[PDB]
Amino acid sequence: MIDYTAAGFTLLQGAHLYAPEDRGICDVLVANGKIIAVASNIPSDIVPNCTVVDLSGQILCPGFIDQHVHLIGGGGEAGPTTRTPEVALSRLTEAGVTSVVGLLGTDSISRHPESLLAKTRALNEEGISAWMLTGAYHVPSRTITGSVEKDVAIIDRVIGVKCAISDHRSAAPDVYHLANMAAESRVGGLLGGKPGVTVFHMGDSKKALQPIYDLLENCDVPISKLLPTHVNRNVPLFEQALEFARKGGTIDITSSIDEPVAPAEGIARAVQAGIPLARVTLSSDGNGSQPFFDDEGNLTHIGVAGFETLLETVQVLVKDYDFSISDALRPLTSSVAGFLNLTGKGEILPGNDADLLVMTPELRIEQVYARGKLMVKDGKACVKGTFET
Amino acid sequence: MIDYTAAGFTLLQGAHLYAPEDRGICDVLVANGKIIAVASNIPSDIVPNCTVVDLSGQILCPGFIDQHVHLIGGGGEAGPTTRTPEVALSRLTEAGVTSVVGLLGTDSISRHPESLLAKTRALNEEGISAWMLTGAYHVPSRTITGSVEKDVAIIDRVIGVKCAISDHRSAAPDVYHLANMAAESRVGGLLGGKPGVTVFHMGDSKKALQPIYDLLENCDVPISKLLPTHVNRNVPLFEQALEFARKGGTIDITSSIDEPVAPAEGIARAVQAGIPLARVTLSSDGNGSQPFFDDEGNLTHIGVAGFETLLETVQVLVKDYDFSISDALRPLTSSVAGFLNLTGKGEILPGNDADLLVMTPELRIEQVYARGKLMVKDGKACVKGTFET
Amino acid sequence: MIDYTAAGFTLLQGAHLYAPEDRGICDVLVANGKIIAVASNIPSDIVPNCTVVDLSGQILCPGFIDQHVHLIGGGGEAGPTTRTPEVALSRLTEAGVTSVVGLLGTDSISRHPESLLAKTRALNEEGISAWMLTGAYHVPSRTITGSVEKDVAIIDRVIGVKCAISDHRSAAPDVYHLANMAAESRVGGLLGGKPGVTVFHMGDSKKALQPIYDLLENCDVPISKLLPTHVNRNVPLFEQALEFARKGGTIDITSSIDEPVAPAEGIARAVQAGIPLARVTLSSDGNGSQPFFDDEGNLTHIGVAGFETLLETVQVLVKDYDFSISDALRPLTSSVAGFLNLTGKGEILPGNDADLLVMTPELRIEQVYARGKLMVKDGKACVKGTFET
Amino acid sequence: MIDYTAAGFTLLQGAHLYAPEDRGICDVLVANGKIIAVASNIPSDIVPNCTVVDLSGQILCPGFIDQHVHLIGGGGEAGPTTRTPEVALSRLTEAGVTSVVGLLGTDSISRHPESLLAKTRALNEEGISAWMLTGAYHVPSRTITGSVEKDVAIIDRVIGVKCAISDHRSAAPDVYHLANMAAESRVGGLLGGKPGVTVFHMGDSKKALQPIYDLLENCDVPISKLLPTHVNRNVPLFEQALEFARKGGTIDITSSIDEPVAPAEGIARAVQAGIPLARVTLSSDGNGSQPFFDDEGNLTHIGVAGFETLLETVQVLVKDYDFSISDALRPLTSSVAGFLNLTGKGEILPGNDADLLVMTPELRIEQVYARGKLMVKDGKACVKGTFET
Ligand SMILES: N[C@@H](CC(=O)O)C(=O)O
Ligand SMILES: N[C@@H](CC(=O)O)C(=O)O
Ligand SMILES: N[C@@H](CC(=O)O)C(=O)O
Ligand SMILES: N[C@@H](CC(=O)O)C(=O)O
Ligand SMILES: [Zn+2]
Ligand SMILES: [Zn+2]
Ligand SMILES: [Zn+2]
Ligand SMILES: [Zn+2]
Ligand SMILES: [Zn+2]
Ligand SMILES: [Zn+2]
Ligand SMILES: [Zn+2]
Ligand SMILES: [Zn+2]
Repeated sequence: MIDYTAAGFTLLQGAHLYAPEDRGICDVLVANGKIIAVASNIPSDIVPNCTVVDLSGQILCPGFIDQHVHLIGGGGEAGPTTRTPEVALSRLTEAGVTSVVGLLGTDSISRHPESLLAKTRALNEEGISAWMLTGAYHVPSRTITGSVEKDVAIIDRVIGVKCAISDHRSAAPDVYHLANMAAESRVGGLLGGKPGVTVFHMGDSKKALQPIYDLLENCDVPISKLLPTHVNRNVPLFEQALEFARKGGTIDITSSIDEPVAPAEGIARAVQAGIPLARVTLSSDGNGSQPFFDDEGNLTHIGVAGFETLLETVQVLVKDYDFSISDALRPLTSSVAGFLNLTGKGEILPGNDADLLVMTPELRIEQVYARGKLMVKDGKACVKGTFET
Repeated sequence: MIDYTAAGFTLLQGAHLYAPEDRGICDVLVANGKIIAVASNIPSDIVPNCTVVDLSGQILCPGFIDQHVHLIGGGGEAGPTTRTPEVALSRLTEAGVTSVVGLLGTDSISRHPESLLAKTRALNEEGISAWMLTGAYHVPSRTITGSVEKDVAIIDRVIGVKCAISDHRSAAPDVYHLANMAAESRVGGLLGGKPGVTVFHMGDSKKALQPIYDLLENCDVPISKLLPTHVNRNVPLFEQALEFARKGGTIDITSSIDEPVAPAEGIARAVQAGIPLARVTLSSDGNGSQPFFDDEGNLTHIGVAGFETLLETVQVLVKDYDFSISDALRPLTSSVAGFLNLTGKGEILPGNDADLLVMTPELRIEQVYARGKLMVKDGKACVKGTFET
Repeated sequence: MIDYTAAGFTLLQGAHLYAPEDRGICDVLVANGKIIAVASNIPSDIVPNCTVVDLSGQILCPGFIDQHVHLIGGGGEAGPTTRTPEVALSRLTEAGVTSVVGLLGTDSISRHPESLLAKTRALNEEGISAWMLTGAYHVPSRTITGSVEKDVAIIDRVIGVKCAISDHRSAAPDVYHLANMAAESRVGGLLGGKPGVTVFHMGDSKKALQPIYDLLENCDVPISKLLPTHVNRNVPLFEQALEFARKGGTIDITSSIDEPVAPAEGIARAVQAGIPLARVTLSSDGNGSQPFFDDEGNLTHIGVAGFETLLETVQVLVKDYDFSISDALRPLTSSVAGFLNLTGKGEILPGNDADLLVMTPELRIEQVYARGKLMVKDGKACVKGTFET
Repeated sequence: MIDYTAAGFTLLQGAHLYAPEDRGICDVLVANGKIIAVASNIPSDIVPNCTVVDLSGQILCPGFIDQHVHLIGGGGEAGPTTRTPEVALSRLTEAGVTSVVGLLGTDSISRHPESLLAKTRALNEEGISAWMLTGAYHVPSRTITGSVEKDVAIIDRVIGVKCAISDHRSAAPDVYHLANMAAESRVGGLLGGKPGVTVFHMGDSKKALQPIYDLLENCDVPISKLLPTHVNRNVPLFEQALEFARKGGTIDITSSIDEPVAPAEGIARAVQAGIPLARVTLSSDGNGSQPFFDDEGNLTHIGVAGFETLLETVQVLVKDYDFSISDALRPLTSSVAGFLNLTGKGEILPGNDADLLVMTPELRIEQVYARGKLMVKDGKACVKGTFET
């Protein structure tokens, strides 16, 4: 016998594949964590030491990419006890997440980019794929190297910058500050080969997207680099978002937000609005707090987001909204990889990474592969974080 | 015998001299790298140990001054592989260039002024004349001493500052920032005895020269110190440039730009426009990248500029545009030396530096003298950079 | 027809394999840039779309790891005209180099770690494997993030720090300074998963290795993290190096140094002195200058190192010294990978990266694979750096 | 009539020339500020538009290099009223000084290197040759760019660094501090093409040269880069200076110090001690104060140094000591140019700069040429600084 085990040959057989594109019943061959073949009827013997998997009667689709996650924990709006814990690997995989983008939020005093960066690396080490955004709510941005432009250019895992606008928790940034920060991210991205995006956490202020427009008049950053998130938090806001996307911008809907615009609802409206799913993304905001402010900007209620709403959103869309499974997945798969330029992610194509989900026809997660590795079986993590308990 | 070789007496005989002014058939005597005499019929014996050169049937003219060169290399817009290599001496001389001004571009993270400065000095050491601009696209400027005003005042080779406006790769500078930076360069120039110019890399933004005008309203810097470059990159832009020059400004046309306004074309239009050649300069942008952005600010194509377009431009002008050789040379000779106040350069006058070109009547380079030294013979570098291979 | 091309299946058939360990005539199967199987007689049909290569008659071995190259150039010891040029991809590959460690030297004023960092990524992007050392001759170290520890911990390509001792070009560091730096490097390595080494450039001072010894008594940094290079520069130095390795240290021999101790000669004595090859490495110092200094510390002669000395050394060892091919390889392969912990490098094993050299039985390089990609064919690069001409 | 005036042809006829080497009665031909020929009997008609000068009866020699002047003023040791005034051009020239090295002293609070730097350029601009030393008594050094190494490497006029030891006015530097600084200077010189020296101001402390020796053992800086000045300030000091030169060091004698060892007397003993004149220099310390301190370190008397002591010393040497004129000159010429590597200075050779002194046979200065320009006529300056009155 000759040993060919180093290749990790895996053949996933008989599933109804959504690439996301519906490819009907198709096969997928994997080696060294990469998809090396996609076709109907692949020879179970085509390669030595192959692990064959019968997925007949099952759905096969790309892993989710969650671009809004408080990896190291977040919160703190109601003081120190409200600091949320760090994210555990198993909570992501089990939710279908195989690629994630970490960021900071309100607190950047007890929360640091260097911490966020080490955690990002831990996750890659443990099997999934992770990147981060530098900055936080605070503007100017608190960086690792002292320059937003520098952080994006030279820190491998940094792909852009985060900020807070139209929020009672913002730093009251002016347009110069915003423009310069976005322009730096843009430039850093070209030098480092990163998307160089600027993510705007939106609050409830009446000004809504104004600041974005102003920015656009005060710089030459492409609209394709600006990403407003939580767009469903309020009506008027959601509405402007739709125009923004119509003008070519992309928009990020938060699945952990149920009122006033539900996630599935929002997506559907965007389409009806004539916006292409490619310019619509869905993110969780997992591990952040769900702070609720009153009339006088006083906190009242505070909770913590999880990742289940992701799948739930997809299910809904299909179930109650006439969406095709294909269509329903885009906002968590190719639209994201497409916006962030995540090479090798969000699509099942030869040459892409083996980040795959195995589900039941009714859309329930059964298996999860990360870079070709089995992470979840029977809806249960079989691979956990070094200290997961 | 007495040895008078230290003087390096050279007598260039019988050429049709363009000073650039047409001086018909005239002689040029050189000593210690300086032009010591210009007259018809100089006695081949007037001085001991004289090297006599018969240039009969040939054209003699001043060396080009290229004020836009990425000496240390540039690029990087499409990531690290796109970083261009440093400039080799021979590539300049062979192209007729004897004086050059180095600068930085988009990247000032992997690119540094101290590097640019050491390279500048190397070139002077090897025989040609070189200066640099401090700063880069980024505003505020990244300097050597920490102050634009300081760099221009105290670093001998620095003659001004560079910046990027109306470009999707700019740093989103505001007017205060621009004004202050130009005002600093202005002041530093008076203290250090430098032109103290401010060079503006122009992009494709609709705002075009606006920022310049605004600046002008927000400071008392003389229009003669502001230099917009790449003016031929787009029509509307080119058009505003013409008014700008009409208002007394000088403009820099980029020879490496063929569309939408060709170099020769631009020059011709400026004249027809009633602008004096003295306020029109031509620069190469050699060794920089030729990045091409799409609709959404996405790169598509990327190349690297060389120096041949310089001469080619001159040839064209004469050839296809009814320009006099004299006139055709100005934009690469006296207009430049005149704008930057390069003393001893751009004109063949007693007391000036022996920076001369020998060409065929059809305008082809045969010989090149830098500070009286033979650098190119028969269109071939006979003097190369320390590591040129 | 099913496409399986994504896999990059390549089978290297019937060469005499030195892993470096002599494996006699053995086959090598590659996929995705990985070595997936090594064994005698592999079925050319074992995998689809395979590219079969007949190496019968030839030698196959691991690609070289050169841990001492001035990637972006060096020199400057005699003025700006002496700054050497960056390294070209093809230069490396053609010399059998598939893995490299970039560093800085004397000049850390016109040279910057950020530049080095970028160049290193470009090389990875182009096809080979590259890392770097932070710091330079100067002590205290000039870093990217402002701290040696921080640089080693957080910048992905940084594996340790560089410095100079016992040289008329040193910073006159004291012991505290040395110790701290190495400590920092040590610790950053733990945090970042890097070797955390400290490389000492050795000069021609009489104090020789003292500083390393003192250091040892002034800190708890393992002797296994300390690397003295250019050991062959002088006799008395060479000799202490020997004892140093004897104490468990590892020494680095410079192949570009002929006198007094030539490379092959240095390795022979190591062995004679009873030193295990594992503790002996060979590196080029390619692209650095060859500055020769007088009695009064005055430069005289200055040259520029290449990579041919590496293969040359191997040849000589085998040819004039009676070293086994296997043993001759070690210092450029397993030994290096061994010291730097370059996982997946230095040996031909399943799971390892497909960095392979194909040579004639007379030790001539014919082909070169970097991460399984054909880089050199018939002793010539079919893969060039973006700007090679 | 052809104009050849640009050349500045001047022929110095029939003087007894000391290059300093006795060349007997020899002619000197100048052009462009350069010495183009030296020989007996040069044809007054050898070159056009020549200015012929009859030096028959006179002595011609090289202009003095004073490497120790407080160009911008000094003093301050007894309050602000004691700050001396800047140096006036004419003051220098009249004293035979054509080349100068400016520096700072005790006070580095009201005095700045930037000021010094500017003053140095003004002098070059006005007609002579000037350089400076960075630092001052204070250690660590107060620099322009923030680093000694950086200043020596990148500021064109900076040739090294200054400091003070064994003085009640010192900064109490320790050895590390000293060593580092000199190292820095050393290295910056290599990079910038400068001598890279370190000049030690000697005080009247009993420790005398110790610090220099310690230093020597704590670094690899060549003894040839270290200059102790004011050696004649005290006996015991003088005496170690002697051995110091004996070891290969070069010592600097202050002409403005009469007791205990007078200048001429210091030079005589050097020679007596068998020291080669090449290792002995003379400098004025012009414009510095003459602060006399008590027993309790209290100031008593305070005065201001001039430049007449230089010529005076020469005179005395010849006149009361039996030194050859030739030998008497050395310490102010070839020796200095020699130590500082002032190319084109200190000797009368073709190719050298035309910095010449014309004296009476009794050693009286009549004329002075700086870079071939007549600066002094009939012992008086016909060329004055911009603000002299
Ligand atoms: N509340 C979140 C911030 C956000 O969700 O925008 C946090 O943890 O900082
Ligand atoms: N693309 C150029 C910048 C410019 O040409 O404006 C560079 O090399 O940075
Ligand atoms: N001469 C080399 C230094 C060395 O080999 O460390 C350089 O480029 O700096
Ligand atoms: N007294 C002088 C100092 C010295 O001579 O070094 C001064 O002006 O500071
Ligand atoms: Zn938010
Ligand atoms: Zn959030
Ligand atoms: Zn530009
Ligand atoms: Zn440019
Ligand atoms: Zn070295
Ligand atoms: Zn080296
Ligand atoms: Zn002193
Ligand atoms: Zn003094």
